[PDB]
Amino acid sequence: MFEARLVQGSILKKVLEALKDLINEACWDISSSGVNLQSMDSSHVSLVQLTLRSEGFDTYRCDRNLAMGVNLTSMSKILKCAGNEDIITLRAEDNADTLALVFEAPNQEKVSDYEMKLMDLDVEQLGIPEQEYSCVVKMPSGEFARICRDLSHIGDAVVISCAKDGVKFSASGELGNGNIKLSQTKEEEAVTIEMNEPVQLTFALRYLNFFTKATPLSSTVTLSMSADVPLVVEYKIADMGHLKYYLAPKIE
Amino acid sequence: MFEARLVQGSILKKVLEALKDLINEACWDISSSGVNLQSMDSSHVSLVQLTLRSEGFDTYRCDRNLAMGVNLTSMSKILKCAGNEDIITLRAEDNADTLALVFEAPNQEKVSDYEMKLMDLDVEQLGIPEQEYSCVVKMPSGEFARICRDLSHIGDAVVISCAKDGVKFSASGELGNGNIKLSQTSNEEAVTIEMNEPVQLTFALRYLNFFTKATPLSSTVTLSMSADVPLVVEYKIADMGHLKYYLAPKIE
Amino acid sequence: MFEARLVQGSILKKVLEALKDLINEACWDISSSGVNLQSMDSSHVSLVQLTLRSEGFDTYRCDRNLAMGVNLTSMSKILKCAGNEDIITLRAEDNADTLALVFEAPNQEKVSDYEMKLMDLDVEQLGIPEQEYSCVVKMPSGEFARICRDLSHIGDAVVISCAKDGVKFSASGELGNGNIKLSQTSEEEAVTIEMNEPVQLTFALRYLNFFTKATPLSSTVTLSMSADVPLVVEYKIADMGHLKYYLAPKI
Repeated sequence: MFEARLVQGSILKKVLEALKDLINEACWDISSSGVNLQSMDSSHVSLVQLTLRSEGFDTYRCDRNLAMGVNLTSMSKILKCAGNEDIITLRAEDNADTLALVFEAPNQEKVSDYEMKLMDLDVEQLGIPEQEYSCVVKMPSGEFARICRDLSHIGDAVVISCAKDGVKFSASGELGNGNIKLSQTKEEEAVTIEMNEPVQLTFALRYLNFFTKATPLSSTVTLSMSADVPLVVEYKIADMGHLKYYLAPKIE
Repeated sequence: MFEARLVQGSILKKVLEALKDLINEACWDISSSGVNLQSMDSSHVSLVQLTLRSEGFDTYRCDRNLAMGVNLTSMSKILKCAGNEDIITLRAEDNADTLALVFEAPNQEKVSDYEMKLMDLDVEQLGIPEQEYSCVVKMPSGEFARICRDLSHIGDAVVISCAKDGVKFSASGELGNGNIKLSQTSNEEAVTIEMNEPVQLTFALRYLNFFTKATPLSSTVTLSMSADVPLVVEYKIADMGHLKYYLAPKIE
Repeated sequence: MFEARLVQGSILKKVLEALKDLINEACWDISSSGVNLQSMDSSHVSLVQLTLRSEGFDTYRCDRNLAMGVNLTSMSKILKCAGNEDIITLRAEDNADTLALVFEAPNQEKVSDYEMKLMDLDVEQLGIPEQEYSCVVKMPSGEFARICRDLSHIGDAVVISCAKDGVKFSASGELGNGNIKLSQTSEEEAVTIEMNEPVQLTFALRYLNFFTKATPLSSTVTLSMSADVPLVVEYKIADMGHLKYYLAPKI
């Protein structure tokens, strides 16, 4: 028997917008520690990894560990029925085939109350080795979104060169080519770099533009890179957990 | 001869948005009492009933009773050419085959001036057998819109249960099911109920979502229900008249 | 070796929105006087004429006269990557097949830097002479846009009657017909007329609605007309140049 109550419902809405189009089906690993999700996209290229620790919920109770299989598109449709200021409460009986959801308003005259059909999923757990990275760029989520969205019009791949001065996003294609140079810095939204070794890597823009759907979760985004290992795009669900997107660099 | 002058042109624009897609053709009953319209939708399920009393117009003159047949899509297109703050004046001669429209600006340096071709129409006026109703829910137009719009994603029909405490909108379907519980209030935008007998009725959501296009006419909406009789969704065109939608409940 | 630097980048963004759909390909005539463009639309009905004088650029250098052929849709896509407050610098190194563009942000955190492939085009640019016109209507760009956009729902053509009192836009079609009467005024957004002779002319609304994509360049628009000659819709790129659209009246 499971019962997590989250006051910032917006978090839960924003998460499923960032995921519904990248992954159709996924397995929610519920624990006393918190709510986890780990999955690869439809086409087995990018890896998603959600962590919502139990400290971050206003109430939390989890007697048995659940492994709820969910259609993320279906779950997104239900969370559309929640206002952004609503207090969302997840609940699941022990002997269960469904997840309940209860949206309370700010006024609390209104009380929405949904029940979602679950499903069977035999997806396999994956290894996320704890790797230290050469370059670690911290920048604003919106600027990373803007950049990835813009270079899409130029080309199908972005080349992220990274030095000590700043970071450089490049792209080539039919109509021409482009270079977006961002230097280090400042207050709130600032570009900062922890750089062991210089890195240059190529990534499909198609997939980065899926990751940037998480942009509403965080003012900042962190990109972590080393050669011959997957890029980690991390959006911090502040004071609560994270949403990490992993992506394999191209070989060319 | 006919000449109604309405200062709040917006009213007339908002009306035809609420109707153009639900009914293609309709007969405008002009009278000394005011402008009326009564019609069933394309597919003979829902009944629409507009009343704009002559007290509510800033000028009003109607010598003979007219029965002007109108393509509501055509009339909508002309009212798009009116600004929201424009002063709209309807005018028609004796042996009429056309409706005039006159848009005066609030800057007063522009004067649009349209003429709309009318048409022949056969209208069998159903006796709307004015009833007293079991439940009469008054709530905010926007919340009714939100609710109907949301539950569409869950299912094809809404079940409006109504008690003394509040009102409960339910829906079932493929992905799961949902319940939106709205309670009454003490003390602008408030849920209030006049409840003779408890009522539970099912309605197609498809049609309620058509009715909610009238939402711009009024901050509040009133739902009136009794068993085995049609639901009345009433949007008040304040200090002027109303726009009522009738709908047949489903049969269990 | 061309190098124009424009502080109001927005100008350059707004221009290419007003052009990309009307003309696919066009030839940019660069000169010491400034940047010019002259072209007819895809379907050889309307004539476009851009002038950006070199006084209006914050830096300007042009050693040789260039004739850069450009895919305006491609160039539009690059200018989307510029913010509205960005400082846009055009540059071309004459032993060249490409024009570079560099957008710096006002704060200068960021410096985007693009390079666009050019193309070969048959510079078949036959000019039209500086006519004096019967009616010259000056009105707000937004109202002209509104009017053209609205009457489209009524009909496929607008009849611009013009008198001393004001100006009258008419249209007929299936559902009915309409008349928008705008009178003159006695100072920001005002309708004013220089009227030698009275004029009535018909124009395809389809094309005027393409012209009104220039509306973001200017608070006002000027319509110039005489019988049996093309209508000039002029959007002033203030303190800098203009963007003129020419259109043949119906018969």
